[PDB]
Amino acid sequence: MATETNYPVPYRSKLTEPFEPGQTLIIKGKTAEDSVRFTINLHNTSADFSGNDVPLHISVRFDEGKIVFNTFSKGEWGKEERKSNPYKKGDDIDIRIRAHDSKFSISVDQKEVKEYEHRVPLSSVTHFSVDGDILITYIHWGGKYYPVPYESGLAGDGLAPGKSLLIFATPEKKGKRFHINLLKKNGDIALHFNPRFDEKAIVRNSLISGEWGNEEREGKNPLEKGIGCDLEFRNEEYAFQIYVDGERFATYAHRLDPHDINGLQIGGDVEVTGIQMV
Repeated sequence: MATETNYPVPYRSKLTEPFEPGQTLIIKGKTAEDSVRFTINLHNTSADFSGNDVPLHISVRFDEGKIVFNTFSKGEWGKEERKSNPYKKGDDIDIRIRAHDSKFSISVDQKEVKEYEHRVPLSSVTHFSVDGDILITYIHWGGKYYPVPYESGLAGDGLAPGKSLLIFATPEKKGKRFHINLLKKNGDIALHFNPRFDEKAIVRNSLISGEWGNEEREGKNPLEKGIGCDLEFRNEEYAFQIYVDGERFATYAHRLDPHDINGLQIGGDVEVTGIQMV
């Protein structure tokens, strides 16, 4: 009888619109030493049909040590496709499903481990459910195919104090570095976040009147080439709180007045899959 606070299993959710290419479904949670398996299903039937048509069925098994993928259509399960389960009976799981026009790309712990070709229409995916021996801690879907270099304004309030900008990205396998700029109307950059793999460091700096300031670097640099990451920039009272994959990576004293930060740029050797302002 886990706390209904988190996502109670069985967890049944309905998408706003059908799952589109470029969108990602993220499922995070915890398992116990007694968990045998849990499932993730991309369902159909807006009329709520528990087990009607299932474009993609994911079964991670600690008893079999494998992750199973299959499709249910025309009232029948099809042929299974298997992959090794980086298992870990007990401890956190991070599974992400990204839709593309010819298949689903599934990543475990932000590492691409499976390409599942569509067998039935992706557009039939109108729901998703999670069940089994798992304690769901986080679920989220969205994103799109973001072109990089990327550049856009931020809604209206922009990244104002008390708000946080979440960016899901994947540094390129053969990339050297990439950057993210949080700018102001005149072109000044309140925050330049520049992961440089060749320097094994993440450079943070500000561009004021065309002149770069003092470089703040050195730190864990928890990023890895080819491995997806969750970047979060929380604009607080005295400084930006920079989170990387759940943990605070650094703090950056405001050098420019917060407020009016409504410019965003992303460049370098990186793939961007999600951007949300909370």
